[PDB]
Order: sequence, then C-alpha cells, then structure tokens
Amino acid sequence: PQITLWKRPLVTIKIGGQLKEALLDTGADDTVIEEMSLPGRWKPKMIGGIGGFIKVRQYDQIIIEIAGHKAIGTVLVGPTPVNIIGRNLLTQIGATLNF
Amino acid sequence: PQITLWKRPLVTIKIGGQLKEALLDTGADDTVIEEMSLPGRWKPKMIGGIGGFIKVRQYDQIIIEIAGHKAIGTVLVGPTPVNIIGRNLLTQIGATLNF
Ligand SMILES: COc1ccc(S(=O)(=O)N(C[C@H]2CCC(=O)N2)C[C@@H](O)[C@H](Cc2ccccc2)NC(=O)O[C@@H]2C[C@@H]3CCO[C@@H]3C2)cc1
Ligand SMILES: [Cl-]
Ligand SMILES: [Cl-]
Ligand code: NA
Repeated sequence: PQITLWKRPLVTIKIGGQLKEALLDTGADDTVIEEMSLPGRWKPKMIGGIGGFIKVRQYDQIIIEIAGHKAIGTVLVGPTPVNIIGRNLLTQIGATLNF
Repeated sequence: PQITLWKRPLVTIKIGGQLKEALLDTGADDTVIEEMSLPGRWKPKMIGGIGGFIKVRQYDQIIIEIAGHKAIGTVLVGPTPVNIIGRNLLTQIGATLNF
C-alpha cells in the first residue's frame, strides 16, 4: 500500500498468535511493544526516547506479521505509549518513504 | 525521492534562517526541534514518548523548508534529543509510506 500521513499509520500486527495494533514509525530504529510474553531468552537493552532512557527486554528472531507481511527479527518489550514498528522490521517488509 | 530505511531518514531542513538535520518521522504527530529562538507568540505544551514527557514551546504558522520543499505549520521547540519532522509537516510535502 501507499499510506498517507493525515492519520497515525496504525496497522494490525500478529505476534504470538495475537492481533495487536502498532504504529509504523520511521523515526524508531527498533521495534518496541508493550508487555507481553514471548518465547526464549532475552538480553538487556537501553533505548533513549524523547523523554529519556528506559530498560527493555530484547528478544531476537521473533515471528511477527505486519500489515499482512511476514517479518522475523528483534522485538524489544517494555513501557511504550503505543506498539511501534521500527526500521529493523520496516526494512523486512520493504517499506520506503516517498515524496 | 524514495528513501530507504536501512539508515535513519535524515534530511536537511531550513527553519528560522538556520540549516539543520532532522528525522522524517511517521511515528511523530508533531514536529519537534531542539532549543532555538523563533519569532512570534508561543504557548507551553507537554509531549510524551518513550521515557516520558518533555515540556516544549508551541509556535504556530512557522515555515520550514524540508529537503527543498516548503511547508507551514506548528513547530514545537524543546529539549528533544533529535530534530523530528512529524506528520503535521510530512503531509504537506506529500510524504507517504509505501510497501
Ligand atoms: C506529539 O508529537 C510528538 C510526540 C512524541 C514524539 S516521540 O519522539 O516520542 N516519538 C513518538 C513515537 C514513539 C511512541 C509513539 O507513540 N510514537 C517519535 C519516535 O519516532 C521517536 C523519535 C526519537 C526520539 C528520541 C530519539 C530518537 C528518536 N523514536 C523513538 O522513540 O524510537 C525509540 C527510541 C530509540 C531511539 C530511536 O530508536 C529507538 C526506539 C514526537 C512528536
Ligand atoms: Cl500544523
Ligand atoms: Cl494527500
Ligand atoms: Na506564530
């Protein structure tokens, strides 16, 4: 698709068999989702957003559908106002910005 | 142009007579610029993201040149770690997300 930006670019994602809403976020390096359970081991990571740095759980090689496109990659779990799909997975689904 | 997302989507902007680098950010509702002087009236605002909220100054009807495209709109000024072009100005240059 071609998504305009008059509204927030929210899409449906599927992770762990559950549907969630997430924001396509070209200003995010990383994908950050709200607390949920994911399989496997996690590693620590600190990310710095607009208000400061927070700790998150980094899970690698997680299967995630984004707007109907399959991605497999790193998901950070921690307190974010909204689930955000960052460039690590936007690249996997072939997204570009155009103007 | 078509901008891929392997790297941060940074562009040159001109605002207040000043050249700056800024992120094209589909996850940002509003445009947020690091501390600088702008003319006219302003009002305080709080904006929030990962890590919490910061206090900013809201300036209305500010012209920004974004990668050579002129736009006008509200610009927030405050202690953001990065300059952010948000959806309120991305729409005006006709930016879309494509995949
Ligand atoms: C109302 O207007 C705005 C409100 C908030 C922001 S924001 O900068 O907090 N942010 C909002 C996003 C994230 C939460 C949400 O609902 N939408 C814009 C983001 O693109 C932000 C833009 C950003 C803010 C601060 C630093 C770098 C980028 N990136 C970001 O938080 O990425 C996180 C932090 C890590 C650094 C970059 O990637 C890592 C993942 C911008 C304008
Ligand atoms: Cl505006
Ligand atoms: Cl349009
Ligand atoms: Na003004």
